[PDB]
Amino acid sequence: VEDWDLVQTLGEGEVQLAVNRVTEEAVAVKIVDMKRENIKKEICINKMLNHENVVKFYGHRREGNIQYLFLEYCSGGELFDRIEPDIGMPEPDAQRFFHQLMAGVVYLHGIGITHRDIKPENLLLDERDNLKISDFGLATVFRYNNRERLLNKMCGTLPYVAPELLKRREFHAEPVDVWSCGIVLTAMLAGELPWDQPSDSCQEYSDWKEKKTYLNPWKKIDSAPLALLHKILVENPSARITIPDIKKDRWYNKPLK
Ligand SMILES: NC1=N/C(=C2/CCNC(=O)c3[nH]ccc32)C(=O)N1
Ligand SMILES: O=S([O-])[O-]
Repeated sequence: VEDWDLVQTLGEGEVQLAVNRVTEEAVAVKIVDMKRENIKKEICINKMLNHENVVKFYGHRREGNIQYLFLEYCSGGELFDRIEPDIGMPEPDAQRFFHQLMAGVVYLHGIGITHRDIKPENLLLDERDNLKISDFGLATVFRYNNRERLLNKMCGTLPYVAPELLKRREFHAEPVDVWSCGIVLTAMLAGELPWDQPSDSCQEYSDWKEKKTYLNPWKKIDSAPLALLHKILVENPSARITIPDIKKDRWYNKPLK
């Protein structure tokens, strides 16, 4: 509909797999029922985007109350399903996924877009296992005519969200996306999330700020990637490593099997 057949639910709004009746071409179709401004910004952001680690936008048609965004099908599914609970994945796989995730985030930030909800559910895999960032539903412009604006809206997903965003009335966009990339890396390497939220109220978060790496997420990780996580998961956003410096990090540049 209309041209394409909607053939299977990919991830409920709902994303359908759409197979072109004629050519056999597959794409994903995202269906959003405007009766059931976020969708306007999402299409608007997607039309700016062009990069091999961001999910391709093909166009949209608005057929009534129903928006249909045609988007690159990623047949590998979600990063999330390559993370084995309590285990993670092999370190070389985590590293390559991390490199590609950084290439995508560098790109977004260079065009002044912040994703604001990076997590394994939103990180999709294509046919050759290349990661693509998806879902610009919560994305927003943080730089325009070369002037940065601070963010005020609290959004994202608690386990991934940086602590300043719970504590500051306004904060810089880029360090929040960096932090969430660090939590994704932890999840890859340990197969578990370090805390429910980065709060005062949260025992495991206090444990980390006190450097108790003999405790569980951290003791599964290993000293080179763990040293990088020490630089990303810094509570103060001004002392947190930036992406140019992530690129200089020793594990980041370690050749892996
Ligand atoms: N979170 C999110 N996932 C999206 C898609 C659309 C992009 N391509 C897909 O293959 C897909 N599979 C499962 C979900 C999706 C999407 O657009 N946002
Ligand atoms: O424990 S933190 O300061 O990396």
